[PDB]
Amino acid sequence: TSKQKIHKDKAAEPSEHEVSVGQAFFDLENTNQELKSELKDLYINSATQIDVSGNRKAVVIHVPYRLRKAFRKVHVRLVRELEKKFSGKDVIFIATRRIVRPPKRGSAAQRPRTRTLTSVHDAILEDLVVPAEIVGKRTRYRVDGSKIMKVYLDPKERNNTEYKLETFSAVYRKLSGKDVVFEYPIT
RNA sequence: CGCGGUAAUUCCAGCUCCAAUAGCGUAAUUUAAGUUGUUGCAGUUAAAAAGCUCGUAGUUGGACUUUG
Ligand SMILES: [K+]
Ligand SMILES: [Mg+2]
Ligand SMILES: [Mg+2]
Ligand SMILES: [Mg+2]
Ligand SMILES: [Mg+2]
Ligand SMILES: [Mg+2]
Ligand SMILES: [Mg+2]
Ligand SMILES: [Mg+2]
Repeated sequence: TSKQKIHKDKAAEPSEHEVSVGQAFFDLENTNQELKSELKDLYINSATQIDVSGNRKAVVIHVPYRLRKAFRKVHVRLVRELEKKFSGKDVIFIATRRIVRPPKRGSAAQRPRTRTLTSVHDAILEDLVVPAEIVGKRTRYRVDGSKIMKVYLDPKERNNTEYKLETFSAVYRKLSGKDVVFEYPIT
């Protein structure tokens, strides 16, 4: 039944790491009374490790879009329970989204704006900094040719994200390929 | 543009000198003309903003969708 917590696209076989994440997810469903009720409906569809720095790993778990709103209500508590099981790792939930390529020249086919690459990358960035809310964005175009984005986070949720700023920057570059640094505006 | 009204560098002549030269002078059009201006002109007082507003055609129209 631990494989009923994973629905990989195309009914593909979960890898050796997804089963560990799924198996760890099943345990919290029954062991933790607080999360008993909520975790029943929730399920994931992928999971991967990303190296951050200093032999540190980050568990990036993708979630069905329809369930992206249910995880938020139990995001703060669930991450605490999964991080202890996955010692020395940070858990990040990102809803799955499709990126439809722009139509060719003179094509009648339409494309919803949410399926655009820019709209998806911005949406991934918002799901990456949960529970922190973005309050500003800056993009600096360096003379050499590279560009770096600076994201301002609400200082209210600073205790739950101050230690993850390195994981956010590393996780976002692999999913988007863009440099990002997070900062808290003075208040 | 001006010269000539009794001491004319300007007219009529001689001399001398100058330019082009087997050629040179005189009587539509291009250049000069950014004096027709697309490149590229003007409109306070020199020529030139309609007394004022609406308004169709015309002309002109913010940003955003695949990057790395
Ligand atoms: K010119
Ligand atoms: Mg005489
Ligand atoms: Mg003369
Ligand atoms: Mg004229
Ligand atoms: Mg003029
Ligand atoms: Mg007058
Ligand atoms: Mg006048
Ligand atoms: Mg436009």
